[PDB]
Order: sequence, then structure tokens, then C-alpha cells
Amino acid sequence: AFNNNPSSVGAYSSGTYRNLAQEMGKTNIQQKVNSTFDNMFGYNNTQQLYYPYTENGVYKAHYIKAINPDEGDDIRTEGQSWGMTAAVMLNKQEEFDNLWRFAKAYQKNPDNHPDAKKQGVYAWKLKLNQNGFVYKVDEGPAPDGEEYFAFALLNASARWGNSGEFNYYNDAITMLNTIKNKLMENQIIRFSPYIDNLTDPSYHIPAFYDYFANNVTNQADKNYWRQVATKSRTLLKNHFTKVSGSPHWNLPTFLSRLDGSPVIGYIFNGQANPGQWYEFDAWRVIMNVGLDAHLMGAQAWHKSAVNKALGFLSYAKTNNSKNCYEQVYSYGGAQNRGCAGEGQKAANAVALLASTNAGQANEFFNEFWSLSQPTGDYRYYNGSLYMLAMLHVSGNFKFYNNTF
Ligand SMILES: O[C@@H]1[C@@H](O)[C@H](O)OC[C@H]1O
Repeated sequence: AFNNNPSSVGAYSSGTYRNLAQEMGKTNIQQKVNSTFDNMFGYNNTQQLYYPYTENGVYKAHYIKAINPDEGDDIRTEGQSWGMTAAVMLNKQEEFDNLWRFAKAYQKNPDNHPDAKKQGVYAWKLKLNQNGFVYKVDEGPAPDGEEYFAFALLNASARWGNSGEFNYYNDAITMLNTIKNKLMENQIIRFSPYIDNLTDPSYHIPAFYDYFANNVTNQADKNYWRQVATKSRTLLKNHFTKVSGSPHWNLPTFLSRLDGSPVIGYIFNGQANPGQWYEFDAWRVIMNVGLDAHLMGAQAWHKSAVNKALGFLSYAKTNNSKNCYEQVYSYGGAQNRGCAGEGQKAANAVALLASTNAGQANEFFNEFWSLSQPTGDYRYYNGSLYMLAMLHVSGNFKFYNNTF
């Protein structure tokens, strides 16, 4: 049965990981997780997201392909880092190494870039040119990519050691220093190096920062990352307070100020959507809250955040002519951007690790578990989240500490 009373003590401290799918009475759980990875990482052109990159017939590395029917396929740091994360959780070293080799070679901006703000950060959008060779479309970062890269690299060090192709640990510490030096304002993750007083709630994964703190080897840095963790929980708590009730109706938003206030409308040239939309990034917020509750312990704010967000989505579904909740809301109003897809349902299933409502759990969990693995033209974002959620709901998303 669903555990509707999640522990205040996290799995990171106790070593006890929940298996949500098992709580929900499912069977063949590990087989389903394993086939999800195999199909995402297999050469089937169906669920597949993991593709080789070759130059003049010489194999180089692999990438997570951000398939995109509207704008042309591209390659993103988020997807790359998520794929590495999935690989390390399932002990898939070759896949991990192939993805990391690509990131370090082709996504990383040089340390001597003329713009100091870009030095060592990872260009968020690459493409293959008309001759098949990789190039950077946009050198600016998507900072949760660097967050996941650091996380994944620290875990790779812990599981596999540092005497193979990569010194994962050194690569991870380099990544953490890049985050600190290039991607932080006042210990809050930036949306952009070029804009102050701006964060993206979906980038806040407080438990990652606690894991970073336990995996650095100097006291100042340990304290730094613990403080980032506390400030991240504060930001999320504040954001959830600010989106409660009217006018945001309990869904977190794309962009926020450092006090948690949603950003209203457009604020910069190039911005893809209004700041106050619950959109694709925002989907991940309650997933991250579930993650944090599971790994570091459920507090009242985690439970309220998820219970109210899921409650809104259920209500919104009852007020939808398609009998679905949608992908994009603004001020509690549907924006007609489609019924929830697999990735949104996956994010919401992970959020259940902070839920106290068994009825909600039954519904959101079963809506995820009944899905087939994403295929087709929208599978990048749906399929990447589906993979992560499969790990989270099967007890496979674990923190592996390094030993000093
Ligand atoms: O995310 C959606 C996806 O699940 C679907 O398959 O295609 C339409 C998208 O908007």
C-alpha cells in the first residue's frame, strides 16, 4: 500500500530507499526499469534517444538527441546530463562514458573563452551542421545541466573509481567550481550569467547540494554547499507560498525572483515563454520536491507543495473538455498546449514521494505506470523524464558517496 506518511528522515541518511511501485502493488518492476533503459539506449529508432556521433567515419562519442519536429533536431545539456544520471544509477558505464566524452569535448566552452562568463560552462544547444559536424548554436548554459553533470560524475567516481578513461572525481570538482563561480548568485542557482535576481525553480534540487557538500574535500566548500541546500529549500518554500491560492493556483512557475516571487510576463530578449507559466521547466519542480523528500526527508512544506499542486491538476482535469490536465497553465488557466504527456505524468509520479493522499497517489501513479515508453517526435523531453521517473519510483535513484 502507498505510504502516505513519508519519513522526515531521508534515504540518504538512513539508507532505506522507498520502492514506490512496490508500495503501489506493481510487479516486474525491475524488468520494466531495465527495459526502459535498454530501449532508450538501444539502436531502435523508436524509443531511442542515445545516438553515436562520428566524424569522417571515425567514432567519437554519443549524445542524447533532442528530436524536434518544429525547429530541427538539436542536442541539449539537460538531456545529456539526465542520460548520464540514468546510466550511473543502472551501472551502465560505457553509456555514461560515451555521453560524458561528448559533453566534455563538444558542449564545454573553452576555459579561455573571451567572455569570462562562458568559461567552462556548457553550451546548452548544439546541432549537426549540413555536413554532419557538431557546432554550438547557443554558447549560453542551461545551469541545471551542469548541476546534473556534477551529480552524475560524483556518483560515477564513487561506483567506478577514477583510474579509467575519466577521473570522474576531478571532473566533478571542476564542474562544482564552475557552478559556484559562473552559475550562482548569492548561493542561488542562476537562470543566466547575464541576468541578476533570477532563478528557475526547476533548477532547485536541494538534496543534490547536500550530496555535493559531503563529497568535496575542504571545509569551506562543504559549508558552501550546505548553505546552498538550505537557501534552495527556502527559495522553494517561498515560491510555493507565493503560488498558493489566487492568482497562481498552486502550480510553480518557469521563472522566479530570489525571494520566490514568480516573474510576470517577459523580462528579456530571447525568453521563450512568460515567466509565470507553469510550462515544461516547471513540470520538474514537484518532481524535485519528491526527490528531496525521499532523499533528505519530508517536511510540511514538501507535502503541502505537492498535495496542492496535484490537487490543482486533478481539479483542472475535471474542468477540461478532453478529460486531461494540460501541459501549460498560467494563473490557473489552461493555455491550450495539449494534454499532459508522458514526461509530465512521470514528473507528477515522482512527486508522490512527498504526497500524503493515497487516492491522489493511486491515480497519478497508475496514470504513469500504465503508459508505454515514449516514442515519436516528442520523445526527447517525455522520454528523458520517463527514464528518470522510472528510476525514482523503483528505488533505483540513489546517492553513492565517495570515500576519503
Ligand atoms: O508532450 C506531448 C506528447 O506526449 C505527444 O506524444 O505529442 C504531443 C505533445 O505535446
